[PDB]
Amino acid sequence: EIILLDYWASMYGMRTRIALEEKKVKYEYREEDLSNKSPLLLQMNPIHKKIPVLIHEGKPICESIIQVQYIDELWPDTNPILPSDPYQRAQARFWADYIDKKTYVPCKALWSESGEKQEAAKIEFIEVLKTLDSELGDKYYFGGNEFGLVDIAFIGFYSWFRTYEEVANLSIVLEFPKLMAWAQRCLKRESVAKALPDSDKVLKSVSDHRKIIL
Amino acid sequence: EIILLDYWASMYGMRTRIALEEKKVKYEYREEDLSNKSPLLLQMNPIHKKIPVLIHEGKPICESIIQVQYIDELWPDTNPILPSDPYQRAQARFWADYIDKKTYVPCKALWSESGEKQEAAKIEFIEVLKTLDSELGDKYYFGGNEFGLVDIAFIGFYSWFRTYEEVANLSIVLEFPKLMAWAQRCLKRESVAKALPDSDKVLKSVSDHR
Ligand SMILES: N[C@@H](CCC(=O)N[C@@H](CS)C(=O)NCC(=O)O)C(=O)O
Ligand SMILES: N[C@@H](CCC(=O)N[C@@H](CS)C(=O)NCC(=O)O)C(=O)O
Ligand SMILES: [Mg+2]
Repeated sequence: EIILLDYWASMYGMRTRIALEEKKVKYEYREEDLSNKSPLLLQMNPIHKKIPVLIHEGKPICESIIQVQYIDELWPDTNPILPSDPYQRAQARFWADYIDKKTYVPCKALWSESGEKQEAAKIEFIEVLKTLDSELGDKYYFGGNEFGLVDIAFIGFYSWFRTYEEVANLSIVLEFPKLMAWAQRCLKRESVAKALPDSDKVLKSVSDHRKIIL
Repeated sequence: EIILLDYWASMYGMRTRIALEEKKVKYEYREEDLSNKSPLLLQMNPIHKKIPVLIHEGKPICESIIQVQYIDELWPDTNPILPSDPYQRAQARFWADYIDKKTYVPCKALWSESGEKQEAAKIEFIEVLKTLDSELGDKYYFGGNEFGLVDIAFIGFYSWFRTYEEVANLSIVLEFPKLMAWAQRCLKRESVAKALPDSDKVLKSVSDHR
């Protein structure tokens, strides 16, 4: 038995969705209302009270990148996610960590803030895009020739690019064509296609929030 | 060849020192002046420009918990650090992540700030202590019956406890005896004994800065 507590537009939740589908395991997806969190969510992640929460045979695993590695280590022979080489594996972990650290606050402020905080966030996220663009280089994936951990770690953000462009006056699509091509590559995988919500859906939800709350 | 670029009182660098010694590998330690970073440091960690940086056969590995896992995966049979069970491994990673996330800002502010910011930091770090104390519970180690990843992730902070008590007016030693006993346990390992600097030395270094 596998349960995933998640939020549809969560790029972190999307990672675990993708990892589960890469392994072709069946699981129960449960949508959480983050303004009205379930007893199960609070019981299973008392420390952070965040989604995604992966519940396997009744036991909780928290933090999306830790969940992906957990899923990979349980089913290593089906669509291996992490490299087998320790050095390459260390590098994949580094770049997933980089994404987590650099996007957590700015990407929240991109859609939830205006004024000075949003401005700061724009600068930081553009810096992330430039850095990831440089790291990707001319490879098909962050993982080189094949879809890997860092691809999983960032692809969910693609579903937000249009939102960031519209609500934060960013230019992403025309400025980072290698990243757009990479995203198009990843989207051909059924795991990714299933996990990522429609970009217009995200945009509509975020603009609604900004109208009503701001 | 293994080079470690580090700063002696860095609790993060201490993790990698410990992991290397757990595996009994020889390596070159290089002390970095963090106010005057070496060209090697800037070349090898251009993204964060932080220590510890582990350089193996000329190739850099950054972030201490990632370095520890790298070292564990290179030499898995000598004093294994991470659990072999995937779920237990996930939990070890979770608690090392918890420590990284909750200590990064407060522990810097404990000695570098005053007023409202230091007060906030004290509140946050005591919460970390209480949470880890609860997680440790009655086990000998965070890793259970044996020294493991989370023990490595936190043990370096012990060498700063006296500093926090003195410069932030915190009470740690008298308030968290299970954590004190745990640290005594860890200190019996040669890796930990080598890595952790004297508590008064750390305090002196911070007092100069303040
Ligand atoms: N580091 C976490 C971040 C997860 C996260 O931020 N989840 C958000 C949804 S996108 C959340 O649950 N927020 C709930 C809250 O903070 O109240 C991970 O990688 O899983
Ligand atoms: N997340 C990093 C943190 C390492 C870190 O913060 N290192 C400090 C020394 S304790 C540093 O290099 N500071 C550089 C500076 O102050 O510019 C890790 O775990 O290795
Ligand atoms: Mg062990």
